[PDB]
Amino acid sequence: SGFRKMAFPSGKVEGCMVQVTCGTTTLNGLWLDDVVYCPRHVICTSEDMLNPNYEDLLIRKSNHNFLVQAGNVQLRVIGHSMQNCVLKLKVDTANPKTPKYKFVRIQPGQTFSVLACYNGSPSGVYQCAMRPNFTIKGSFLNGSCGSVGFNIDYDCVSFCYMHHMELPTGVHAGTDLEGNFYGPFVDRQTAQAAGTDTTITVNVLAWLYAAVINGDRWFLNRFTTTLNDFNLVAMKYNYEPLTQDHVDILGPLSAQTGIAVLDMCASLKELLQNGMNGRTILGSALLEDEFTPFDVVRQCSGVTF
Amino acid sequence: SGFRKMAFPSGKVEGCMVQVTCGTTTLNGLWLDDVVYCPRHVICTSEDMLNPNYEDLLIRKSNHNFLVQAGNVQLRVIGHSMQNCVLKLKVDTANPKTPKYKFVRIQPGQTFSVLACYNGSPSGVYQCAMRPNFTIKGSFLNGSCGSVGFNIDYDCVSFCYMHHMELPTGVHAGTDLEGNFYGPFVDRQTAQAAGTDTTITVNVLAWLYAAVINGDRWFLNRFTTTLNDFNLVAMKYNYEPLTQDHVDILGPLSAQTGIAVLDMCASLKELLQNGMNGRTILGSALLEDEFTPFDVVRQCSGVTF
Ligand SMILES: O=C1C[C@@H](C(=O)N(c2ccc(-c3c[nH]c(=O)[nH]c3=O)cc2)c2cccc(Cl)c2)c2ccccc21
Ligand SMILES: O=C1C[C@@H](C(=O)N(c2ccc(-c3c[nH]c(=O)[nH]c3=O)cc2)c2cccc(Cl)c2)c2ccccc21
Ligand code: NA
Ligand code: NA
Ligand code: NA
Ligand code: NA
Repeated sequence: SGFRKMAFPSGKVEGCMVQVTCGTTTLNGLWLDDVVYCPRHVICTSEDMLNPNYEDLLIRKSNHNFLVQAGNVQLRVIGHSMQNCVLKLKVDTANPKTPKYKFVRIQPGQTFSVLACYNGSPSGVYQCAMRPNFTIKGSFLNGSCGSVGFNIDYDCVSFCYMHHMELPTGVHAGTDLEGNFYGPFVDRQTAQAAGTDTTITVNVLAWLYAAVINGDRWFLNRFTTTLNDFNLVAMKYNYEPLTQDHVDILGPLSAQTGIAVLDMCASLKELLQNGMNGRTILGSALLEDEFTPFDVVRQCSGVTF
Repeated sequence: SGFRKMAFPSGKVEGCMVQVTCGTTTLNGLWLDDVVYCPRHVICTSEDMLNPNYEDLLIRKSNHNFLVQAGNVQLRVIGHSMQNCVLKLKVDTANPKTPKYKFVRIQPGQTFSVLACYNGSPSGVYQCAMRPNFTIKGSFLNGSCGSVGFNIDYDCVSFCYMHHMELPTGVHAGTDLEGNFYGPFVDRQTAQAAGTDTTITVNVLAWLYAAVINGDRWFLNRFTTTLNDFNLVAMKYNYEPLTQDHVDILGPLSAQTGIAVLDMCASLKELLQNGMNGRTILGSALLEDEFTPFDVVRQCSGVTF
């Protein structure tokens, strides 16, 4: 029993983290096989960040300008190329600690673990969701750039996120491992609008199911609803509209608890309309949306890597 | 910016986890140097758990009854001894992945990371506090026994917790690495009272400081208080009494924010008495007490391992 925001074990990623420097500040990179991946703004001075011409800035750099260090082991850079907002630095040594891995572009509302690093060294790990508006609410300081987000399935690390930037609003923006931003963002020091965000309905429901499994049952009521009715309420409270695809994804949890999805929706409806009246659920006084249906089953059934 | 419940990177501990079996069920052990540490109830059948005579049960076991496996690598057990509620299994091979490490008995109100494991394999990592009543609110299923709690400072893993038991109330109890329970608990399947618990005042204050650093400032008021006045309120709301030692520990955060400790106490007083009026702090609608003053500085200054 119990329910926590659990991250994946970070070891396999820890063995891939390096430091990359290219004339000024140091950031993190990710060493897989014989390639180091890092944010392209490693080549920028503080002044460059205002309006970088990355192509021009990169042209001034050579292989030998990239200093890459894995712990105290210097790596030798033998090629470099820019791909969207990332640099790929070819090194002469394959990382011996490379895990089985894939690059994945995740969907909004999905979750992942972040290994926050500074100077190529791991500081901490936490679980994040990709917000509907393609920001993440992380914990990042200057120099965390290049830290990655990931999931692990069986032996395989699916990298989905590289950290680039804190927006002026204090939320975080980054790319997939091919250097494509999530969301409308660009890598420069400008004010940039994030979408209006919404609450991830399917995740809140998953977390209500987790609560029931864990014995928190006070919010279960005698009402039901329809997808249409529920979605009126979802609209009013800035929740994502629920679809049959979401209902299908919730099937396992519905089966485990014996509580029909639309019955749980009616519980959620009542919580949205009446609040929690100073009660808690799973140690929270708000409706939590950073756990997927997969996350709940993973944790409530003890799957390992 | 941002503030998350951040765990330590788990890699150094992942390399120490093994599976231990001794006639029935498998649990986890911790392999350091040439010793494997695990819960002593690895020697118990389900029936034994009701009222185990551990000394008698252990006498029936020999070195060769302990099957220890590190991934797919069998270890050979060449001695065993019981120490309080743990077994120490001497193996013929020193773990090559042993980190610099210490065993520590932590204080109530301190925090640590838990590497939840099953069958000697890591499932996930999260941050926990030791409650004032010496329970932890974890996330554990059957077979998680032997999972450990730890802190990392520079290169050194301080093991402070080994998981033993879920109480009938759904909170968790365990030992230090010398096998001494935290709290009044014993390793048998009985109803056992935990103390009345309290909120960790010094941690709530630390987290209020974290909020200010992160820009959440609405709860700062024009009042101050005294330690004596504040402690009347602390009493009423089942908070730990604040001492000058706690004030001293909060000094750095007070200096960083320019907010005197007793001024922050007066903010806390007002929150306790009036609630949050449907607002949030650092994404929480309650007063959070699982971050130490050290935790806040660690995260807000980006210290690595
Ligand atoms: O989460 C983060 C990351 C970081 C952040 O956001 N950006 C950032 C700020 C400064 C530099 C920098 C460049 N060159 C130097 O020689 N010295 C520097 O210091 C690089 C990136 C940044 C700013 C705008 C655009 C982009 Cl793509 C990155 C940062 C700074 C403060 C707090 C949090 C964070
Ligand atoms: O967090 C936990 C750990 C676990 C839990 O609490 N206890 C536990 C339950 C069963 C066994 C067991 C022994 N021998 C077998 O052959 N098969 C078994 O299955 C061992 C320990 C336990 C119970 C009482 C006292 C002690 Cl010291 C340990 C457990 C079970 C269910 C849910 C959570 C947890
Ligand atoms: Na960039
Ligand atoms: Na997020
Ligand atoms: Na035990
Ligand atoms: Na706890």
